[PDB]
Amino acid sequence: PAPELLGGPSVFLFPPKPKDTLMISRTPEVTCVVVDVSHEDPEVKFNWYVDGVEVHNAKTKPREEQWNSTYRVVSVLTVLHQDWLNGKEYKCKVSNKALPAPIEKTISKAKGQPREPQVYTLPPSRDELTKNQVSLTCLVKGFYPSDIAVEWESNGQPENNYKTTPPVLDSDGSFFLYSKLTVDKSRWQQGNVFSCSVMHEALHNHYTQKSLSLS
Amino acid sequence: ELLGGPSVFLFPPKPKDTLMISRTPEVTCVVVDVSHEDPEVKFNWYVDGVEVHNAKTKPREEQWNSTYRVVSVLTVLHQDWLNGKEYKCKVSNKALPAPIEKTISKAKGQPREPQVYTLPPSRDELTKNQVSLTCLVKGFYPSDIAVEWESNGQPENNYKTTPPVLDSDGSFFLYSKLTVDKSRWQQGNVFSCSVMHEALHNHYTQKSLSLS
Ligand SMILES: *[C@@H]1O[C@H](CO)[C@@H](O[C@@H]2O[C@H](CO)[C@@H](O[C@@H]3O[C@H](CO[C@H]4O[C@H](CO)[C@@H](O)[C@H](O)[C@@H]4O[C@@H]4O[C@H](CO)[C@@H](O[C@@H]5O[C@H](CO)[C@H](O)[C@H](O)[C@H]5O)[C@H](O)[C@H]4NC(C)=O)[C@@H](O)[C@H](O[C@H]4O[C@H](CO)[C@@H](O)[C@H](O)[C@@H]4O[C@@H]4O[C@H](CO)[C@@H](O)[C@H](O)[C@H]4NC(C)=O)[C@@H]3O)[C@H](O)[C@H]2NC(C)=O)[C@H](O)[C@H]1NC(C)=O
Ligand SMILES: *[C@@H]1O[C@H](CO)[C@@H](O[C@@H]2O[C@H](CO)[C@@H](O[C@@H]3O[C@H](CO[C@H]4O[C@H](CO)[C@@H](O)[C@H](O)[C@@H]4O[C@@H]4O[C@H](CO)[C@@H](O)[C@H](O)[C@H]4NC(C)=O)[C@@H](O)[C@H](O[C@H]4O[C@H](CO)[C@@H](O)[C@H](O)[C@@H]4O[C@@H]4O[C@H](CO)[C@@H](O)[C@H](O)[C@H]4NC(C)=O)[C@@H]3O)[C@H](O)[C@H]2NC(C)=O)[C@H](O)[C@H]1NC(C)=O
Ligand SMILES: [Cl-]
Repeated sequence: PAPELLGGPSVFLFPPKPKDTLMISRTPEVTCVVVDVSHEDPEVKFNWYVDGVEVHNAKTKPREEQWNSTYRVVSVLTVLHQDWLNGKEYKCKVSNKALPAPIEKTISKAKGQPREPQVYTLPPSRDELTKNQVSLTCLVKGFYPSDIAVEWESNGQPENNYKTTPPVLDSDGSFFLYSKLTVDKSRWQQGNVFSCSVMHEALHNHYTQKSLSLS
Repeated sequence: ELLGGPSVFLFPPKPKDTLMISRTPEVTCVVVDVSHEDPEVKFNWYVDGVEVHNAKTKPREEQWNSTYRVVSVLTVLHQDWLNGKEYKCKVSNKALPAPIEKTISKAKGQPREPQVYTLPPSRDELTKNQVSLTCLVKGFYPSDIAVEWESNGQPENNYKTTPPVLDSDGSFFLYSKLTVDKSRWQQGNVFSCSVMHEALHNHYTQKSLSLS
């Protein structure tokens, strides 16, 4: 059955994916999400502002039934790459009948001097070579803001069998992370060059790439 | 949902404490939003269902927001927690229509032995004043672990360890990074990544790393 929701809906406002802001070929988005919307008063009205000035290009998604008999209602505003990076503030305003006033939320990029990531690749431990799979390692560090993207490639083709860590606040107020790519030991032993690819605003052309292979 | 009354939060012990026998692990039961009007709080502590006493409860402390906070701390037997015994805090108070019960215990699932490998700095980094010594730990379960860096029997200062990340096989890995001055590296001192996990012989293993 439906819960009581005495407080009405609530808003959450997410930023663009870091890759999207950085590659001009891609489409960056802010995403305003309203939850705890009732069946009785399910209309949500959205107003979007950039640095105070209103914009109308938002896309209006259909509402979605959740497991608790409330609606999840989203508006999505595409944005320009330079604006976000320049730190324009993106304000979502939400108006629903079950509230006494509109709820406003804002999101900009983190403030603070951006810092270039230093990218280092590290081969497998001597002790891991007994295993059938090995761990190739990419360390990204001394970067700010935390917004970053990392993938792997070999010989022109993407390698997808990796996991990257969340960024970690280092002790000089920069961030670091480790990505780890698991590959078959043969592909390593054959002499194939794998590559860490890192994307971040402080990097030249938002892109750098370190390679790594048997020696 | 329970609306209008004190609230209860139950905390597990530090992993490092559950593992080493020299240390004393504790389950901590915090009660907040206790009024001055009804400030008396009764703690009942159950193990697997068996009521237990010997929990050391501290006197209530006045909070900035003018509520009271109260804490009861159960000491736990290292073995008990690992064998996975359930721990229960029952909080009674007049303001509460019915008393509040919380339970916690070690995460369920088959324990799995971490592997630990140490990675010297990348050649590229040998340019810098400081450098990164990297300890990769993976294949472990549950996610509760403890990782430290050492040299000459003493803990190293400037290191940071990522949170556990869930690998594709249902195990976790992390990475721990130690920073040092290059000189210490090249004069070829020795550094040690220590790891404490439930599923290692003596809940401990360490691996060294030195210039070569
Ligand atoms: C008046 O003022 C009061 C104080 O200012 C204020 O009290 C606060 O009320 C908050 C709620 O209203 C309460 O918020 C909870 O916070 C939980 C996390 O608390 C820890 O982390 C905080 C920092 O982030 C610390 O400040 C806290 O003190 C606490 O820190 C931990 O403390 C323990 C014990 O002290 C300690 O463990 C012990 O360590 C020692 C070492 O000395 C020993 O080794 C012992 O062995 C060991 O036990 C920890 O080290 C320490 N951790 C630190 C410092 O990091 C948070 O978990 C709660 O969130 C959950 O529940 C809410 C429901 O409210 C959910 O909305 C939320 O999503 C979380 O939900 C849970 O998630 C689980 C995991 O995902 C999930 O499995 C569960 O299903 C789910 N539900 C649960 C568990 O029910 C919550 O936010 C805050 O702690 C209170 N502050 C204090 C100091 O108690 C009060 O509100 C004010 N009142 C008014 C009216 O204004
Ligand atoms: C009924 O049913 C509903 C369906 O489940 C349920 O909805 C859920 O409601 C909760 C709130 O109760 C809401 O939780 C919030 O989640 C935020 C993160 O959401 C992410 O990640 C989760 C999983 O991690 C996803 O499921 C979400 O969908 C969302 O995914 C992102 O979505 C966007 C848009 O699609 C994508 O672009 C992203 O890629 C995608 N991410 C991922 C990983 O997939 C979380 O941030 C919120 O926490 C903050 O507010 C809390 C308030 O409850 C604070 O306690 C908490 O501290 C956080 O505070 C913030 O802290 C920041 C950093 O520390 C600060 O910078 C901020 O200033 C500060 N902000 C605030 C507001 O405090 C929050 O936990 C779920 O998102 C939501 N489910 C969905 C699907 O949206 C209803 O609640 C149910 N209700 C009832 C009554 O039963
Ligand atoms: Cl905790």
